Amino acid sequence: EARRVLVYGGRGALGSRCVQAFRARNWWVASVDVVENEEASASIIVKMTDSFTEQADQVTAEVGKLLGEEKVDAILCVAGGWAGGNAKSKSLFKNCDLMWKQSIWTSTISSHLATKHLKEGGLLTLAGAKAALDGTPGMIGYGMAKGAVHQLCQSLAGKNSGMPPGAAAIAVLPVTLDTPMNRKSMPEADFSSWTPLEFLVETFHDWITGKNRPSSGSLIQVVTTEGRTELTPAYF
Amino acid sequence: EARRVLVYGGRGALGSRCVQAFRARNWWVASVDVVENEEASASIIVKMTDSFTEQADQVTAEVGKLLGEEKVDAILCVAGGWAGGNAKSKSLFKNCDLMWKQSIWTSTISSHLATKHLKEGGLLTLAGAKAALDGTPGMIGYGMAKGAVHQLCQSLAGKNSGMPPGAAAIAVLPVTLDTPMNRKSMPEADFSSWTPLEFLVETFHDWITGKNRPSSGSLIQVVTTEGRTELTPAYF
Ligand SMILES: NC(=O)c1ccc[n+]([C@@H]2O[C@H](COP(=O)([O-])OP(=O)(O)OC[C@H]3O[C@@H](n4cnc5c(N)ncnc54)[C@H](O)[C@@H]3O)[C@@H](O)[C@H]2O)c1
Ligand SMILES: NC(=O)c1ccc[n+]([C@@H]2O[C@H](COP(=O)([O-])OP(=O)(O)OC[C@H]3O[C@@H](n4cnc5c(N)ncnc54)[C@H](O)[C@@H]3O)[C@@H](O)[C@H]2O)c1
Repeated sequence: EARRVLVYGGRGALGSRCVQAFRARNWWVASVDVVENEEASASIIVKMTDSFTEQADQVTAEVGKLLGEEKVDAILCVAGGWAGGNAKSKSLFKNCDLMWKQSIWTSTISSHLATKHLKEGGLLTLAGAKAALDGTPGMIGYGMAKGAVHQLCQSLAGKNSGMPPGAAAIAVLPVTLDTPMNRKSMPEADFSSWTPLEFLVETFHDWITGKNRPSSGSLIQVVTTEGRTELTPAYF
Repeated sequence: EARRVLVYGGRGALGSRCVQAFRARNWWVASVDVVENEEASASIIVKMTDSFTEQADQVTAEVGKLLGEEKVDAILCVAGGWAGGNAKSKSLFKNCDLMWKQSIWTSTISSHLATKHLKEGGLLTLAGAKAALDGTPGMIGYGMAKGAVHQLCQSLAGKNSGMPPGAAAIAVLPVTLDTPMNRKSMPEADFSSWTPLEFLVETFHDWITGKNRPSSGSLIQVVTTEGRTELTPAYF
């Protein structure tokens, strides 16, 4: 069963496709991002601040007054983006900071809103990266950000983490998504190895409506070889 | 060979024992912390800021003008501390923020100063936690902070990460250290399972002076059962 989904990163490439797709099925969808999703049922704009508790408390408070005593079926934390760099690079502190606001702050706020507003049996999805299961020398801030999302996935499947009875926390782990910005960025890239966003919107639909939902704490790899996308469990 | 060690967290429980101990051997020791270590050969005070690039750039710049074209034998990032909490807790955003400034920001700055100022063959130590190799439900910010240090350890052992030829990046992974603050905190705890700080100061001495140094990217567990401390490799 579904009807109430919260998308954290509602105005990103993947996030707006999810907001379009569940709104198409007439579901109540709220968007959480730094810009309004006028297409969502409700947007929450995240405050641009260097303080994490300020950003955190403003979203937790905005979401609490929007939902009151109403639980949602899913929270999809699709928030993220990318930046490279090895430890010697001059863009290292800039890029690390982007990566952590984008992946660590959003995943952490999403995990607190799920213990408060997820339904029993509800779903929470986190965004990982397959590359971060091994070291990432040329993506230090990215690899670190994403490894912390994988370890957090495990904590939330642990006993007494805050999570509702029956609720699952799954970490999705792509390699590269198909996005217009990626296509003009890696113009010689073999787009056939890029995952369509639509496949993940279908996967998210199924996991929400009970069909083939992974176990809590699962790390799912999303790999597309020659236009076909497989799903492969990974262990922390 | 040793003579120049940089201790990041020079004024913490472990860090000041390291600064005392190598200064005892007449080594040049610099301290990096939020308070001066008048006992160190040189202290750098870290700026209290919510901006990471500001804190980062002020330490990188202070250390660069203190060393000029001089490399150091080791960088010991012992910076850290602890706070608990599951995802539903009201102290969650407070504690996550502490954990990330303390473990993620310091480990990340230390990894950039090592690519710039570590000698070929030099050592870099990072502080992990054994608990963060599995999920940590009642220590969400801690487990995440420490998992990112373990993944960063792996990236730095990867090819072309910035790290000097022959240099190693090892992640030390305790359970509980023996500290006066821990003893009055867990007064019924069996202190016999707590690692003496002195054992790690001896271990750090050996790894710096070539004796039994682990391979780069290694995760070492530090476990003390009944006053005896063993060292056990772990794999990411
Ligand atoms: N090639 C890839 O796109 C690729 C590769 C590996 C992993 N993934 C991961 O999949 C996820 C989605 O991919 P995507 O292409 O849609 O990324 P995206 O950049 O297109 O969408 C991310 C959206 O989330 C928002 N998000 C970032 N900070 C936020 C904040 N502080 N508050 C609220 N929302 C915030 C951003 O503003 C952005 O609109 C990301 O986590 C990404 O890291 C993608
Ligand atoms: N029970 C334990 O003490 C225990 C358990 C598990 C892991 N470890 C880990 O071992 C390491 C050392 O243990 P400890 O007892 O000496 O911790 P500690 O608190 O006694 O010492 C940490 C010092 O590093 C500093 N550090 C934190 N933020 C800093 C910053 N922004 N700039 C510069 N330095 C900063 C702190 O000010 C503090 O003085 C820590 O990383 C800790 O997480 C310890």
